[PDB]
Amino acid sequence: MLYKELGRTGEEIPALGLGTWGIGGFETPDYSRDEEMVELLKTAIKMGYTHIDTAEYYGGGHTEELIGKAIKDFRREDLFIVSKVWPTHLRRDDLLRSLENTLKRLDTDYVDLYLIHWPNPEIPLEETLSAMAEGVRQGLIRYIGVSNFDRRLLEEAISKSQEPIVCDQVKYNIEDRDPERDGLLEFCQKNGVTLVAYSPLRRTLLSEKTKRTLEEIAKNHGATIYQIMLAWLLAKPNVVAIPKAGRVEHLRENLKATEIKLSEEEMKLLDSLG
Ligand SMILES: NC(=O)c1ccc[n+]([C@@H]2O[C@H](COP(=O)([O-])OP(=O)(O)OC[C@H]3O[C@@H](n4cnc5c(N)ncnc54)[C@H](OP(=O)(O)O)[C@@H]3O)[C@@H](O)[C@H]2O)c1
Ligand SMILES: [Cl-]
Ligand SMILES: [Cl-]
Repeated sequence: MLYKELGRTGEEIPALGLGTWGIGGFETPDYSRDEEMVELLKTAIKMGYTHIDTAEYYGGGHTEELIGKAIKDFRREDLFIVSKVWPTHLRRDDLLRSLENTLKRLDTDYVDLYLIHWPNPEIPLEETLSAMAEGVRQGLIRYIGVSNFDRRLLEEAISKSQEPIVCDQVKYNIEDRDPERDGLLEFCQKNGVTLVAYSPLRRTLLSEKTKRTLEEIAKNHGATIYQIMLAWLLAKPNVVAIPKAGRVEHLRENLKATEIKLSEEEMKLLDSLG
């Protein structure tokens, strides 16, 4: 498991997180596979996936309840648990209520990282960030960040926040280059913000031409095209990745990707696919 520093915190986190979207349902709760999902989370954690990415929205809250059971087999302080507040809850009272309920479902006293899940232009960012700072001051949150914020909105959040914005969680993979084109990655790299890439395998939806290039590189490394997609992200300063892995084979495979060393020419070829 590769580690990288979170923001400028002097703290290192696993550079692969465990994405939990789908676990225990999608937009609504799914109870039908609870024991199997808890077992999957424990296995991921024991394998070294101690960075866990979830949200109050996941499974209508049930994802957090499944995570809450799974973590009971481990030392809370060994885990880096990330949760997120949905855009309808960014006013002060709703945000603190959401946080508290997230802590009840996770059955834990704090989250390591709390994110604005999506921006809501109707709710002033200063109100939202002050509410989050109240959570930090009460010991409910160790660090705060944002998600789905473009560069300009990240700059605005940094200007309105009493607490450091340690990360921005955005879609980034071998075909989705919005963070590059926006200056967001470069901004993060120069300002001590960790860019957390979600859908880093693009949910396995690639084109034929990307495929041809990934296949040559994977062959040379004895790897799958998905391992190369992850190695590519992880080779970039300030980039951490949150793949969803719902099976043990994928959890093992994705962990091995943290050992791939791409050459400079490989990086250049891969950069050029977008
Ligand atoms: N901030 C946000 O708004 C936001 C938005 C979307 C997602 N996220 C977070 O980021 C996570 C990742 O996003 P994502 O699930 O959309 O995309 P992803 O991780 O790129 O795609 C997951 C898909 O790839 C498969 N997979 C994983 N490892 C694989 C491997 N080695 N080979 C082949 N397939 C593999 C999974 O299959 P199996 O499950 O069958 O292994 C699953 O179908 C989410 O769980 C969530 O925590 C955040
Ligand atoms: Cl939305
Ligand atoms: Cl994974």
